[PDB]
Amino acid sequence: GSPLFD
Repeated sequence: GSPLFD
């Protein structure tokens, strides 16, 4: 979900 992970 975040731009890096999940």
